[PDB]
Amino acid sequence: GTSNRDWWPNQLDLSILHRHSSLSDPMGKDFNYAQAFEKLDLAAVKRDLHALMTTSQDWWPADFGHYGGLFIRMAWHSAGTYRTADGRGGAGEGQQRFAPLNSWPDNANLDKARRLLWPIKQKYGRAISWADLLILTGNVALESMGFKTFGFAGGRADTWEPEDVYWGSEKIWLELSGGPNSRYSGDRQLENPLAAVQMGLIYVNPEGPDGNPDPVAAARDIRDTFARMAMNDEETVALIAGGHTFGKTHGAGPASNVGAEPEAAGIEAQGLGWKSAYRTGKGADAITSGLEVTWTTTPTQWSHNFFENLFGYEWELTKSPDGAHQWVAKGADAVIPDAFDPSKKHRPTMLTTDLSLRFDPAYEKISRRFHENPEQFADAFARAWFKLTHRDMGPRARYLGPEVPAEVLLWQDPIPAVDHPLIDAADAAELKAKVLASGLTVSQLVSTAWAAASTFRGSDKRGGANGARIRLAPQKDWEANQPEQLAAVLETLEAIRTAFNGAQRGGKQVSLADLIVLAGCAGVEQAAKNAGHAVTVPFAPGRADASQEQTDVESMAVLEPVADGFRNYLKGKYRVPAEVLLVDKAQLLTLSAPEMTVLLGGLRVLGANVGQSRHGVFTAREQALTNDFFVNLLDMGTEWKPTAADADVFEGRDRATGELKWTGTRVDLVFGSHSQLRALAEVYGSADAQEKFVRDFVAVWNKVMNLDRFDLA
Amino acid sequence: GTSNRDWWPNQLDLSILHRHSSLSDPMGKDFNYAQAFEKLDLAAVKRDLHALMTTSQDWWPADFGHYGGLFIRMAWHSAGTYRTADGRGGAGEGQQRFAPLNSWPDNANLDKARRLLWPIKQKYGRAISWADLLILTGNVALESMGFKTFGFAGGRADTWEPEDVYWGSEKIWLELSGGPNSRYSGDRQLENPLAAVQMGLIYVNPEGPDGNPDPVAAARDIRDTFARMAMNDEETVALIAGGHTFGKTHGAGPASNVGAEPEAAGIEAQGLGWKSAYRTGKGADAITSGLEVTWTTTPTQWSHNFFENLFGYEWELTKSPDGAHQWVAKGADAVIPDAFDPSKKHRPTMLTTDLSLRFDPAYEKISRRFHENPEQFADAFARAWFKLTHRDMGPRARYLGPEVPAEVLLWQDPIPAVDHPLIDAADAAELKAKVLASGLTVSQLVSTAWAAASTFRGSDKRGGANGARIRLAPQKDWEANQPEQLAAVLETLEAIRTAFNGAQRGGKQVSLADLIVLAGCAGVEQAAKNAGHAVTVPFAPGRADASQEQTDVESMAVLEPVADGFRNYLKGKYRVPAEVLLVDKAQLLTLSAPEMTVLLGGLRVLGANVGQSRHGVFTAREQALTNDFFVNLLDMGTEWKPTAADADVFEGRDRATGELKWTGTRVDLVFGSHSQLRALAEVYGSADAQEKFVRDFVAVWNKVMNLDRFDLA
Ligand code: HEM
Ligand code: HEM
Ligand SMILES: [Cl-]
Ligand SMILES: [Cl-]
Ligand code: NA
Ligand code: NA
Repeated sequence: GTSNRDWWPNQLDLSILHRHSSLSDPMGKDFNYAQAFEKLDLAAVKRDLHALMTTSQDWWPADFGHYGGLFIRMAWHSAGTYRTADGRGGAGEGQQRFAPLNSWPDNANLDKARRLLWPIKQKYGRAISWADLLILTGNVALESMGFKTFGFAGGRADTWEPEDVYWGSEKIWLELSGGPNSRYSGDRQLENPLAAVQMGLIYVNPEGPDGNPDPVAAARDIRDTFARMAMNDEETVALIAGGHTFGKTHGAGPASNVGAEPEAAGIEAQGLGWKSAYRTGKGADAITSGLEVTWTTTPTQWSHNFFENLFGYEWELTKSPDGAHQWVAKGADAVIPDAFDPSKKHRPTMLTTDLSLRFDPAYEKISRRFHENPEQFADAFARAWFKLTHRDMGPRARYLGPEVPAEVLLWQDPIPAVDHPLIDAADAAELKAKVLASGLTVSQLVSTAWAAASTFRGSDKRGGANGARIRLAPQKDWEANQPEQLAAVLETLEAIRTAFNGAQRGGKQVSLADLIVLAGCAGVEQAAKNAGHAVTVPFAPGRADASQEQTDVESMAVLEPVADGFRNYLKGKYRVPAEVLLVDKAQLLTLSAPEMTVLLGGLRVLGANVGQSRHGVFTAREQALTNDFFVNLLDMGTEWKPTAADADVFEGRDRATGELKWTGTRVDLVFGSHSQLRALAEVYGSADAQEKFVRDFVAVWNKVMNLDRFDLA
Repeated sequence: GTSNRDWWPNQLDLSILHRHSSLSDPMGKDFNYAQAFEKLDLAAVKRDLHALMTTSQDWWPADFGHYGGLFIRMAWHSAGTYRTADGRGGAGEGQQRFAPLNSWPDNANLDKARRLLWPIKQKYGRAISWADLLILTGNVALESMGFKTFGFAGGRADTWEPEDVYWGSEKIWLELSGGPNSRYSGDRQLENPLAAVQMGLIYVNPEGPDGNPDPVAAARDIRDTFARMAMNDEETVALIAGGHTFGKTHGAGPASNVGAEPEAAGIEAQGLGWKSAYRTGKGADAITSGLEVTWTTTPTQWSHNFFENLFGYEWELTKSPDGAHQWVAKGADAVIPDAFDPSKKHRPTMLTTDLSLRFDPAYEKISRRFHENPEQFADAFARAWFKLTHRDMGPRARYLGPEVPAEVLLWQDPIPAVDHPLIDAADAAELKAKVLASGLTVSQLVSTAWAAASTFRGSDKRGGANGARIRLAPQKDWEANQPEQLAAVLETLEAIRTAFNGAQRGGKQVSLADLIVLAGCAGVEQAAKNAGHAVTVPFAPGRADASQEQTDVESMAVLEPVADGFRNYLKGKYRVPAEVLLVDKAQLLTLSAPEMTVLLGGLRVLGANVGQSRHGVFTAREQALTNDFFVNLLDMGTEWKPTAADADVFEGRDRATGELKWTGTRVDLVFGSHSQLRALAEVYGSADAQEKFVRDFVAVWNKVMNLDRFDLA
């Protein structure tokens, strides 16, 4: 069946904006997962999980009689797809059960782990999501084996279809670097937004970089990929040594024995894959990665034996039964247990990437400190495991249940509690009137509130106007935010705020976070008024102001908009067309095609463009909220041509006279070009659409203002 | 960006079931187009369209000063994608403005026609859809040029994204037959469901079959493709000769001059394509098909000149300025006007496919009758033009506005008016009790009402339970409908109906159409009771019984379900796997993936399978409405393997014992295989879901029972 994607493989793809519709969701329109989970008996689930760890199923027998290691791995892979660049991946939507992740080679045999959990999923039904369950099971595994976790939060709602994520351009699973779709260039520079060394891997190659077993050079890939998952050196050592305190790898026989991954398997396989022809195909004969390493003398118990071994022996290169490179301690006694035969013991073994922890000079200092002080190791791994498994969950307001840790961590971008009465509707009207009387313009008001709110991304639920981080480093200095104009606006708003708070009785006060958003509302209302329309923009107070000390400047860097088509802004020259970056930003902001369309056409005529550019400002009444963008864009009396100086800027000229009327960018003109976007623009550019345009603009404006307001959920 | 489609190009694609969500739709959830159109001033629209006909724009100057010909073509292409096999295509959704149809070669320069209509669309806004407007414009073109149309109905709501339609497998535009993805096999057999000879054509190649200028062999393609668009010989001759009474073709220079189609054109083209480097690129120099033919001496006026020319001259083969085959009149004078130069005239010309109307023996008899009796030609073309442009609109109850023809036509599958009081809630309870007391089983009741209602298809809105056509030829004889069992159920129902109607006072009576559906409802109620649930199934009366004379048996044949996964039925072996045909049927029935899932799992346990097959009957309490299908399908204690005798049938055996528990087909097992469908199955197979299952089943049941109920819309 030949498709549009085949005929026009470079057209913009809008279907990413309409995933996760009510059509695909089996739960009713009013189903609220938070409410279901809040009544779950979490202790009873955990008791069932605890029992499961030692209840072996014959179709996938438990190593050492304990599934703990398999489930830690499952839970680390669920969380380990996360990329700080865009917030995509991570455990927060249970995407390991869908394509492509369910069939990545690094997820081999995790289908078995998920199937072992079906009886418990089934028992508790909608009260616990798959997404939550994968992580909870990892925690219970750790607890059952003697490790004290840092806590657990529920609240990850299930999704019902694959997310659209750019995982790379390679067309071959696990393809070595330097091919025609190489994710590397320069001196081993991995392209953004990617966070793994090869297609279908979580982070790095366990044999070493493109299979070269050099622990020193493997360390470089480890450090780079972990950093791209937001983990520093201490957290990376803790997590890798922590995880490899448990279980074993599986490489009993040659990998040519292993059949089709789950999405390619026969229907009879009932969602499982990697069926193996090697001996029994499972248990003692299991093949997963092709490596055959067991790290500790007690694989089903927390210990400090990973570092005891790593430092206590000298290591020699050897090959597994699939020919993969790995390491053995030859001077050692056979002290490591066999997973199925009580009369067999084995020498200690390590992966190339484990030895990275000892032979990279920076990691060795951390590993030594953890070796000498296993209490510090345990605390670091607990904190890192929590961060790993929660990093994409959003503000603490989304955390559910009785085990949420009370310690507030800097990586959570914390927001102080509000301990005072909020402004009411009358107070909000008085504040809007003072904002408008200060002389701040519609353009300034709208640009500032847009700049504060539009940092939100739905992928990990970071960003948004809550916190007033726009006044702090680094957001106050981001080029897109127009640092000098921003500073002038914030100074006037802060004087309004000081006066208003100073006049109050009884504890009432307004945060700068709320006032920045409310001021933006007043600019939209004024713009509507300038066009002859009386509207009220909704506004919900309750944001609080975060301090500079509560704001990790380096972690904020990924939220900088380097492309924001809603402000006609491109920080530099990119390989990806500007219109594709626009749909990418729309997806992160959780907007549908119609909402992206209304919003951008309004922002254009309100003066939200960076630098006061005229590109796309197709109106003679700037700062009035009208549908002028669409009416003028779609006017066939105007002819458009790329400029001689810049092919990404277009001149719109009267077709008869040649007079220059407008200029625009690819972001502006795609609304007149793309067949679906133009059909949208036509709705808003029709003679009967002034009221609809205004109402829909206000609704999406309000939606953007509230994206991070999980305190009102 | 490598996608799931790339890695697993044969996995089942469910996104076709979630197209047309509220996310992609710019209108609000409550927007009702029928109500908007009912308030449009249609007379005012028509006046503006009349004015447009002769308001020539310099960017696409009107031939002969009159756009009429261009617009008739536009309207005929809008309607001309329709295939009777599946009901897909046609004018009813305005799909000509989206990919791929906006860029098919046969739609070249229809982008210009649609852009000429933007000022009018804009003026009237949401009150007239693009889909209605394309057809109305056709009609007005005809009227402006002196032809009285048979009428017009509004009510085609606009859609907002491309429909998923199989248009063929060729990867080259216009590919000639016998390639690696050939749509032809055998003795020129066109594959179902296709209705055109080459990818990107409406019906046939105007030069002749695969470009061979043989009018007799072209006739064969014309007859086959037109039949596959529901037109017989009389209607086909009328439409081709009627249409070619107007306008001209465009082939002024070589086609190498013509650039990118709209979906491939640069952004500055603003949604237009086929920009030509030949001379002015437009008007006198236009290139569209590459042929250069003008049929009549008055191309802007209705006349009888097409058949005068066809028969009045002998024809000689020649070549257009692009090298295409076409025909010129032997020894004729230059009598045909030039489209732009009043001092030029041309000899009469014809397409190969025009000459088919004279050289095919069956067409020649019709064409001669129309030549001798122009009033018969005029009436047949008016009727056929109405059929062409309304064939996919569905029942007459959907037709809006003041120009709807009062004559009821066979092709509309008409349903008699209801002229009598309907049964009320008391009467429905009494009828259900009589149904249940007759001894009809749950299986019989549910299977019969399924068979009656599930013929509906949303593509052209044909089919459904209204009319009671299940009791008529050919539906009563369809293998899927189990003719002998069906007859015995209809006999018992008809006795119940006769007794009930016989006892009424006033004119109250129930239709057999209503009673079939009501009886199905009673079976669902009884099934719920068998499972210990108290359930009332909604029922809406008002269906009427159609007669055999109101039921075209040959046109009904396309509605026969040859694959119906909801009854585990496959009439033969097909190229397409059975799970693909299931999702196809789900689409035609307007079901989302969750509705398809719930519905099939219920039907299985209610005994709706054809032939009482056990395949997928995963319950020990058949005829009880439970979620057993899901709970048993997902039981990992059961292992599935294909049978020796049939690889499309599977045995489910206890994994420990080897005992045979179940058998299933690919339709059954795909719910335990495909990662998205299995996620749905898991919701319904959870311990907390029996109530949700029952409720969701009754909702989708009722949906299916009401699919054709446009009288309640
Ligand atoms: C440089 C980073 C890492 C590399 C290259 C890596 C590599 C691997 C490989 C190749 C396996 C064997 C898979 C099999 O054949 O069955 C495995 C097992 C495992 N890994 Fe990792 N690992 C990494 C980090 C982590 C982290 C961060 C955790 C958790 C905190 C983790 C926990 C585990 C566990 C528990 C197992 C054992 C599986 C079982 O017992 O079935 N690893 N690792
Ligand atoms: C065998 C079926 C048919 C064939 C192969 C066919 C072919 C064509 C072609 C090749 C053109 C020239 C396009 C161009 O270069 O601009 C055209 C024009 C047109 N056809 Fe057809 N046609 C068919 C049936 C129809 C029908 C059913 C109608 C309407 C009832 C229709 C009405 C028109 C009209 C009005 C034009 C003229 C457009 C103008 O003046 O710009 N034809 N046809
Ligand atoms: Cl994601
Ligand atoms: Cl369609
Ligand atoms: Na994410
Ligand atoms: Na259709």
